[PDB]
Amino acid sequence: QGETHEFTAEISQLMSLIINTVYSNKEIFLRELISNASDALDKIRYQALSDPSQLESEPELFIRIIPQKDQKVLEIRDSGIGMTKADLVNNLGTIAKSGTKSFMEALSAGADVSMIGQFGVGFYSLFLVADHVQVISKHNDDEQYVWESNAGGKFTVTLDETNERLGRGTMLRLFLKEDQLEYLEEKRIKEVVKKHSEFVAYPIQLVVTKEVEK
Repeated sequence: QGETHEFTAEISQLMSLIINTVYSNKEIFLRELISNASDALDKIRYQALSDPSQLESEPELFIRIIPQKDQKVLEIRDSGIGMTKADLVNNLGTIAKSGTKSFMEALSAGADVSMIGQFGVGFYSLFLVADHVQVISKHNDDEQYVWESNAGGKFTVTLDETNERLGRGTMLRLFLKEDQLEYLEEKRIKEVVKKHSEFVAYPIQLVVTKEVEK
């Protein structure tokens, strides 16, 4: 049962600018997505200070980076607060009109793309390196859902009957552009994390797949 919705026009505008830009420091996407993961983790930690049972759906607080080399997919998972079905539609497809408009005006004046997070729309920096995204999310109030976008004017939201259970939190699945496959490599990911994400209150875990040889 796929629900199709329309992006706020300005968000569609910004996605087109980002997916097409030749900006040369694309690695900042990972900084922005780790920062958003950290924010989501802050929110569940805040709720858990009042009500520790909110953590029972996934007791550990983490950010986890999972390259899927054969799929040409980079996954970025957190155990933050998650998004309900109603959220995903709102947080990603509709709200942040203000930040997107302000950021585009800043771009026209000369702003560096790397300041995208100062406008609150750093999520959309993922289109620097990906041409398609799935956002899998699980909030304590709700079932697990998948939100999906190709940087065009529409997105879908579907009950998640095909991905691993998250317990609680959000996983972005970035379908990388053909010239951006360096962000599947352990050494490259580590470099970017260490350079840009030193001040993060949660462990940043890197999942690496190695052949056992003798």
